[PDB]
Formats: sequence, C-alpha cells, structure tokens
Amino acid sequence: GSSGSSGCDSCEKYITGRVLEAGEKHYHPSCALCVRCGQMFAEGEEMYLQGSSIWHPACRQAARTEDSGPSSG
Ligand SMILES: [Zn+2]
Ligand SMILES: [Zn+2]
Repeated sequence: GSSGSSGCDSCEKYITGRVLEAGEKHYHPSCALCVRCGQMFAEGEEMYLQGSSIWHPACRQAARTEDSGPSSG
C-alpha cells in the first residue's frame, strides 16, 4: 500500500491524470513523444507500435524502412 511511484516508465513517476499506454506500457502525456516529430498525443489515440517506440500514423509511413535494421532474419 501507501503512495509513492507506480505509473510512468520513462520517468518512473505516478500519473494522476491520463496515461499514454502503447502496447503494454504507460507514460506521461508529455514524457512519451513521437520519436519522429515528437508531438504529444491524446488520452486514447491510435498509432503503430514497434519494439518500444511510439510511431505516428502518418510519420511511420515515412520512417517505414530507412536505413533501419542491421540484421534481418
Ligand atoms: Zn513521466
Ligand atoms: Zn509524429
């Protein structure tokens, strides 16, 4: 019990408000920013997930396959 820290994964700080959940994690409404552009999202947006990064629906399209992936098995 008792309050302390149990929410965000980037900063590891509880989140009172909404949390950006992508796949199986949770982050703050500011901590998690599209790696491509880095524009905050809403409290329930839909985007493509890869490994552990947040890729926008329009952004990803561009960063689909650009010198990314050393080993392709
Ligand atoms: Zn955070
Ligand atoms: Zn973006």
